[PDB]
Amino acid sequence: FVLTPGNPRWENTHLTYRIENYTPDLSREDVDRAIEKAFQLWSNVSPLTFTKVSEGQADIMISFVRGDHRDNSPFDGPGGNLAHAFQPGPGIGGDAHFDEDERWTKNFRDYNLYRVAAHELGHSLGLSHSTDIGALMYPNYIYTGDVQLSQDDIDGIQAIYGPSENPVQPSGPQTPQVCDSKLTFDAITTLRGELMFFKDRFYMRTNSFYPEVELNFISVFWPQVPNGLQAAYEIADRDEVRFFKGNKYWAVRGQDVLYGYPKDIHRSFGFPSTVKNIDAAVFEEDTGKTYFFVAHECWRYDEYKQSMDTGYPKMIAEEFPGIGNKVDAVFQKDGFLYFFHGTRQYQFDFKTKRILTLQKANSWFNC
Amino acid sequence: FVLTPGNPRWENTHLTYRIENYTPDLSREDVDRAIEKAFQLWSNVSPLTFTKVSEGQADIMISFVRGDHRDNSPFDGPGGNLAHAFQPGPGIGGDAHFDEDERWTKNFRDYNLYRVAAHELGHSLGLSHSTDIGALMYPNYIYTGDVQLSQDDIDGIQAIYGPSENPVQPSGPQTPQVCDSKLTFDAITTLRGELMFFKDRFYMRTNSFYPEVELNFISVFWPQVPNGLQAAYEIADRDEVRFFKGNKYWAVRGQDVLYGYPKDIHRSFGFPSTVKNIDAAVFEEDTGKTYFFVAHECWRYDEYKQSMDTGYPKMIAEEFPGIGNKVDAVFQKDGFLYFFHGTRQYQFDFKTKRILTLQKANSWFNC
Ligand SMILES: CNC(=O)[C@H](Cc1ccc(OC)cc1)NC(=O)[C@@H](CC(=O)NO)CC(C)C
Ligand SMILES: CNC(=O)[C@H](Cc1ccc(OC)cc1)NC(=O)[C@@H](CC(=O)NO)CC(C)C
Ligand SMILES: [Ca+2]
Ligand SMILES: [Ca+2]
Ligand SMILES: [Ca+2]
Ligand SMILES: [Ca+2]
Ligand SMILES: [Ca+2]
Ligand SMILES: [Ca+2]
Ligand SMILES: [Ca+2]
Ligand SMILES: [Ca+2]
Ligand SMILES: [Zn+2]
Ligand SMILES: [Zn+2]
Ligand SMILES: [Zn+2]
Ligand SMILES: [Zn+2]
Repeated sequence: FVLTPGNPRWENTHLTYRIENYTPDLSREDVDRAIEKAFQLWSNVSPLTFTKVSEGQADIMISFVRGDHRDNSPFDGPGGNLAHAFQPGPGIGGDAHFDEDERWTKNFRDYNLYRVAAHELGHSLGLSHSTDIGALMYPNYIYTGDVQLSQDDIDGIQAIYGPSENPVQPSGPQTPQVCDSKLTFDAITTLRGELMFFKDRFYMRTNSFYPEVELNFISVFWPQVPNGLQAAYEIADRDEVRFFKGNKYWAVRGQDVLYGYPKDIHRSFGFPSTVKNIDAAVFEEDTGKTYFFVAHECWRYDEYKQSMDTGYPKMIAEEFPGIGNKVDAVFQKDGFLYFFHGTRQYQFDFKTKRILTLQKANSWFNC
Repeated sequence: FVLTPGNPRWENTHLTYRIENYTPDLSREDVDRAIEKAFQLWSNVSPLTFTKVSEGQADIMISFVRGDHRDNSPFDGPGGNLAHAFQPGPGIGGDAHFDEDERWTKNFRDYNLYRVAAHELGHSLGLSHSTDIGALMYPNYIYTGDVQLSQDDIDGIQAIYGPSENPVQPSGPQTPQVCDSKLTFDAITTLRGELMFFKDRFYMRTNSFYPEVELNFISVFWPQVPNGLQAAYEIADRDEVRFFKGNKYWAVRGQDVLYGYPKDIHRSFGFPSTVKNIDAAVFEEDTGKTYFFVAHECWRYDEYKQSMDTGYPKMIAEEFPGIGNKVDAVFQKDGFLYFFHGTRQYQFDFKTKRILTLQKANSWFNC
């Protein structure tokens, strides 16, 4: 997070605000909620309260404009520059203007008003752009399926107005820290010569030649793929990748999900009803079998046929010796299998059934 | 169109080019075609030829970069700034760099490489930003479902290199000219207190308080709605709008198309097989009937039931006296019906069945 230079903050924490004019793109009530919801998220985590008015001045005047509207910052027409706001102060301070040449929407479609309103307000309250890719106060429009504050937006505003507003103190999603040594993973698949590490809403891409990891949203990379992946594996020859969440899985062939693919793990793979979700999975390309890890059970699956090999709910402890009782994520690189659990990973030699080395979870991260 | 100051143009019309490096987002061949297709569209309409190479320099070096890459224009990470290029000249002249922090896609999804490559190249060849909303050389990313050159991009490049490359001289879509007095319409529906005029890929919005018309893409406004609409009408009480193309129609309730709606005019409305498409349509809210215009036949349709009123393929000439043999577009405002045909429109009094005044098609356009 970054606080605006000179530290402009509203001297009282309760403010008025007023929607001077409405966009013909949305009904009045729809424009009425994009705004209060935008205001709402800054309240939930600090002591700011807000009263909407319909006459006279208010601290935060909100207008839909376009082109030159006389404030030494004219808009640019359709796209590009969407909106802007002014830091705490009298007159124009706190004011937010949105570009009417934009199609203001109520869904994922280009230029969700709610998404833009939450950005501009953090300004109106004293905040500047965050370098955090997941923060709503990042500088560019990236819509992700909802509009929620990450931990960064929260620390920025509480750094000006202190905490509160849900005295069961609020927590917001923290964007993954690549070199933070307490970092653990949800899933990991090797993917066409690179490694795709998954965590919450984020993917950490690396390996093939990267001067550092690339952090960004799962949803900016792929269409259907959920957040909170549980396992993700790859089948190279079928130029294919699979993702798992709860009892469902999506298969993807380069850039998009295969025909009618969010499907069932129980129907497609043959799992007991007790199997409410999986923990990791790896296509062992030598033997042509995928291993699914469920708590402390390793299932082997004849990929080429769907033949769950003879019974197979086995003890990981007897199958893959020395790694433990559970797995976080696993992949196969250079022939080895990299088994993850917490912050430690084990280099396993599948052929001699013995751990060769123990390394950190972050070793591939150029840290 | 706008030509770059100092008029930088490549002194020979055949150029080499080379893709120094490829994006892991797309296979090599997919990155190979976004580029040649991008180059291709500038060829089709001028005398420029291009040879792709794989070693040594070339006039147009193309690289995927990110951040500071040392040219006094560093990228900004994910979103915002997507790419940039340099005018005709030695060394860096003609060179195009694309931001790798962008998810490079092969479809409508955010940041289609083909769409961006066509923009940057017009630069490499000597062009600057057009104020034409429909031009690929407009300054902001607006993807519309394809990547085609409008008439503006064409006139700009032929203004530097003269015509040719399909000696059946190419033509490209001209963006509607609001006040050009030779302008005619495809369809027109009044829409919640404003008027939506349709033409090709574009909508011209006006009326309720507008200090001029708003020109932009049909596809930036609505999801499913085709280009080349034939008729569009509204049913206010059902807060609903309908669009027509060939033998199909979409119904829309505020911002998106109703459930499973691209449907059949013959199935839904009861039209003879001879009815391959319609010309205009208007919900006459007084009588509760919609009139469909087909060549020189007016059909009346009991909207509240789907009862095509008794036979009804009638003579427009006897139904709506004095307007003619065909209609371009029609709507109902202030009780009157505004009948369009070419560049002239007729104010009709539905109750006295007589034209009150004749005006231009552009009269509502603040021209
Ligand atoms: C898809 N478009 C974008 O992502 C543009 C990129 C851009 C930024 C600035 C600009 O001219 C200064 C031109 C283009 N970003 C914006 O509109 C941001 C403007 C801003 O920071 N408001 O406080 C608002 C977003 C973050 C909600
Ligand atoms: C969704 N994003 C956008 O529309 C941004 C908006 C923007 C522009 C400039 C900028 O910093 C200068 C920051 C943001 N446009 C761009 O990337 C254009 C850059 C350009 O003109 N290349 O020749 C390329 C498009 C037209 C294909
Ligand atoms: Ca103010
Ligand atoms: Ca804009
Ligand atoms: Ca608008
Ligand atoms: Ca897991
Ligand atoms: Ca060059
Ligand atoms: Ca960028
Ligand atoms: Ca990329
Ligand atoms: Ca028509
Ligand atoms: Zn402004
Ligand atoms: Zn901003
Ligand atoms: Zn550059
Ligand atoms: Zn440009």
